[PDB]
Amino acid sequence: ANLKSLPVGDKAPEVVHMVIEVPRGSGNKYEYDPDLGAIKLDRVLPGAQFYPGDYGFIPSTLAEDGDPLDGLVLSTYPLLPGVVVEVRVVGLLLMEDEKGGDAKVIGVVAEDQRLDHIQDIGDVPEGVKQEIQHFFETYKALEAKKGKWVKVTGWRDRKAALEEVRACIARYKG
Amino acid sequence: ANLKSLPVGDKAPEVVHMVIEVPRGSGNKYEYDPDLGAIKLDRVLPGAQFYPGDYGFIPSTLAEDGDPLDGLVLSTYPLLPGVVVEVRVVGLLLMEDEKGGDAKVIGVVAEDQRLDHIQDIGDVPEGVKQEIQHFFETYKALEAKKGKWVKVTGWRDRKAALEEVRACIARYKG
Amino acid sequence: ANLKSLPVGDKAPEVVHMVIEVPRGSGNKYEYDPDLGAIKLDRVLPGAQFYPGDYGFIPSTLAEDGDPLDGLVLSTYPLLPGVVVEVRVVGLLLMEDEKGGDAKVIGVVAEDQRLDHIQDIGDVPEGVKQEIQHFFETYKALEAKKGKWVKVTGWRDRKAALEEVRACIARYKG
Amino acid sequence: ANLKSLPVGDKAPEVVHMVIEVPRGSGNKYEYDPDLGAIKLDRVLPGAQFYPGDYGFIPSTLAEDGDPLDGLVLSTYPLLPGVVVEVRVVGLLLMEDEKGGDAKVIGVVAEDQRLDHIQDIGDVPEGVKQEIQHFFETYKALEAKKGKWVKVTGWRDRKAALEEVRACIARYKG
Amino acid sequence: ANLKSLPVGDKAPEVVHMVIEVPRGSGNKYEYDPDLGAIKLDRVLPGAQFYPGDYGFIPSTLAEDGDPLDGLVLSTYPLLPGVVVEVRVVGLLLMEDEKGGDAKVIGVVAEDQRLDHIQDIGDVPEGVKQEIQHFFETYKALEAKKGKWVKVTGWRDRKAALEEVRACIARYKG
Amino acid sequence: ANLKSLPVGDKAPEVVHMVIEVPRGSGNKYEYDPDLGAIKLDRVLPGAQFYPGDYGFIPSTLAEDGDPLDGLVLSTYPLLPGVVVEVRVVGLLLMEDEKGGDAKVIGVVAEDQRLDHIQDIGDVPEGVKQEIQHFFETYKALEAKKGKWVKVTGWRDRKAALEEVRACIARYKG
Repeated sequence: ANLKSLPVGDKAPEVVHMVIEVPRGSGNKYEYDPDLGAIKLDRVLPGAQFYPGDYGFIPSTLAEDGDPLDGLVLSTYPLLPGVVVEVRVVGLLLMEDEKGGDAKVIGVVAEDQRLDHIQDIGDVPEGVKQEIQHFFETYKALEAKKGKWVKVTGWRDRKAALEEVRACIARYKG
Repeated sequence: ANLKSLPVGDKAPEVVHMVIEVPRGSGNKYEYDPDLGAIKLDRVLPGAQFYPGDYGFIPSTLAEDGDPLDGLVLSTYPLLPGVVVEVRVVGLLLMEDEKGGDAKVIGVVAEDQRLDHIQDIGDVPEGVKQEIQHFFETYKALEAKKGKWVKVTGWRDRKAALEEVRACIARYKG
Repeated sequence: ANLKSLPVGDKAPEVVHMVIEVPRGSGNKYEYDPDLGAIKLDRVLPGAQFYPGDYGFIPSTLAEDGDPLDGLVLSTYPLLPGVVVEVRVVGLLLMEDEKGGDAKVIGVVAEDQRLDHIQDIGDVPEGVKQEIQHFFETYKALEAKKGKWVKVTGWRDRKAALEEVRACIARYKG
Repeated sequence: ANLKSLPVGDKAPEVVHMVIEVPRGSGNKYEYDPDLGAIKLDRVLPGAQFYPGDYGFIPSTLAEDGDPLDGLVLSTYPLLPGVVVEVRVVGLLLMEDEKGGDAKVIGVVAEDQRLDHIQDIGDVPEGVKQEIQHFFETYKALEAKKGKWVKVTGWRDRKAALEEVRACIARYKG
Repeated sequence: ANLKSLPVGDKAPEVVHMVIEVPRGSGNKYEYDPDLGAIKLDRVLPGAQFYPGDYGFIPSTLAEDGDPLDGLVLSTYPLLPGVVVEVRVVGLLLMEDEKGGDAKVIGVVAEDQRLDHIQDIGDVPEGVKQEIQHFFETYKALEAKKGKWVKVTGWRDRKAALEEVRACIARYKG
Repeated sequence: ANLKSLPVGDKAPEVVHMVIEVPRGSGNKYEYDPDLGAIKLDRVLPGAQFYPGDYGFIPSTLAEDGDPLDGLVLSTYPLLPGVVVEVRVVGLLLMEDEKGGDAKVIGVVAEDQRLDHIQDIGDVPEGVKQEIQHFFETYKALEAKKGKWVKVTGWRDRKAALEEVRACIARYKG
């Protein structure tokens, strides 16, 4: 259709719809292209790395950067590009990249009983939070000479995330 | 498009079109959502299980339960969500679930020479039929407290299946 | 949408858009069906084989055989059916099949730094070129009794490929 | 060598050596055979299931049943049959099987920072504990007619587990 | 230990021990090396192929070619190099290779209920037998210039296979 | 046996024996333990990374650090822990780690026709060399607080590597 304009979901902002672009464990950086109306390969990560969780965007949201709000989902099994999943929001990852400031939503697959226990950011084990941060700090390292860069600023809890979700939802309506 | 309304196929009812929702070997229960027009994750199975064959529905059919007729396909290699495959009908799996009675079609990938020998239900090895039944009898066991349940009634041959296919085809035209 | 009519790309003919039908390493021969508007399974290869690279077609091109121009991509990680990737053209594989003459484009994922060194056909290692040829010469061997056949004629360099790309692009406009 | 007689480890009983027999996610039930001195396939699970964690035994221990003490490990990535890993003991799974009473040790890979947070049984999410229990209650269901059976009695904490580890260690020395 | 001298098994010749060298689905041609006492990589198949079933040898047997008797096993899930599995003998594959005449045993994993129905060669579906034959006729095709070759002579039933098993068992005792 | 004392091979130093410890694509850092005589898990890498090639050691060699000479192999398909493979030496990776100076051998699977073209370090594509270096510079980043560190010094050609191989071979004899 036009995945970027799917409804954000009825349980929003606590539980939102997310379009998965990159499965967890993948080094193939895919993206949904509204113009082509299909998933395109943006690039293959240059280092021996993979996304630490499933990556996608929240449909019908607009970040301050003009794109929908992005997020990383903790899943039991990696998802596939282009599928829609209800995600429970538990936190934010703040970072500064080439382009500017940025905040990514941290969520868990809402319909997986194995994760019912992750309700706030303090619930994501720190071994996992360190893996995520280290990913974002090195994954664009081989693309420096291409002017890409990233710095991780810090983490925020479920209350802060919901406020950002709400604001990107409003902004999209505008 | 709208996968639920694709043509059932020219060789129907003997050979029908099927939209695959869940690959064999997957614990990610996906479903096609006509309203969203995309594959959505309905849920992750709570137990350490996986679909014993590829699961999907027959487009342009309507079961007595108001949904298209569902079915399980025996394949050499697991398929992917959202692909269309011609399936040869060889039997029925009768079951009673929370909601009510139900019959699933048992089929084989029509264009795979390794399976040309499976022509009727008596051709599906019983080690395989037991695996299928045991799947449907335990997979919703951890979702009891959520009011889900299932009981397997029995198996039917290719003649019975064709009659149900024909009837759900008619009913869809209505 | 209609993947066959997506734009061929701005960097064409040197760098073109390709719709992936079969991932590298797959024995599931998928194809995009414009009529159904979905990926369908054409068949499962009968032998214990898999595509030596990702297979798909160039959108908005028309070969002399009336279909878009087909091609094989060298990738670091197998792609998925239905995704669009920018491919750098480095050569041609000429062959004669049941139906007739045929030329397939040989390309590399354009946005993968691990492959930046493959710029012409002479850059594809010959151990790899032999694997490709042997694939096309035996993969339809079990489908002879079904009147399918193939013979590999030879390889052509990036200059020849570009000329064919350009010609199938023109022809599509017609 | 003789994996059953490897040292239990210096940090025992808190951290013990474990010989992995079945990787997590596997349906191939392997076992180490001291007599043959190799990993043998005991059987393929009859249902569409897989071990919910890596399964193996503690070397140089003897349970009341005459075999070494068995255990299930929570890992980030499945292990391989025959490798030795240091496992941190956090709990016990009590069960009754055909043969008799039984207690399995629940542990986590000791050298994986992503799991440093699992220190006692109350730390294993209950969605995970339910998956484990349901596995042991249904996995031998298709082997009933072969006189196999299992009932899960309950869970015990790290203090109880250590006591059993210590006792099977002593008993082995005997 | 010395896998080549493990016991052939108590249920021999009907059910024999087999040391798996190459998992089904693998292109890595491993072999057990008695001299090194370890699994070594003999070579990577040059074509885009994989073993159609798990390959290994029967311990304590000696073929007319001076090596133990080789065989191909039909399994539900690929096995791993160096594991021992009880295999039920159902047939023979006769072939002529560079070196000479040769007969491979065709078997099924004995302890997998999904295969209990394969009791003689006539039970291996012909789509499967064609895949096996085509494998052996093309897999050494890229190694011709290295003087390797193979021709498949025909298939034999469980009675013929047992006779060969018995004879290679006797011969080993010698 | 004792993998550390296997023969280095007859074609040494040009082609050497290597015991694989970590498959390419793995995050499970295994090691052969002579004392236990088995493969043990040393640790799970803390970041979302994997070895860029298969890692192991050359048997019957002794580096200046008292351990056998280590190396990274370029393979078509990842290998398994504990298998022996003949590796063709094409270069050296010099680095400084916590402990001290270090040089790793860079090799290719000798019996894989797809790699026959990699004969010297200048033949390893630079997209690949950058991936390797970036791996070694970040993989121990989350283990800093554990006093681990690494710096990559540079690369050396096949002539330099052979000299180091020869020297570690001599030293082992001592």
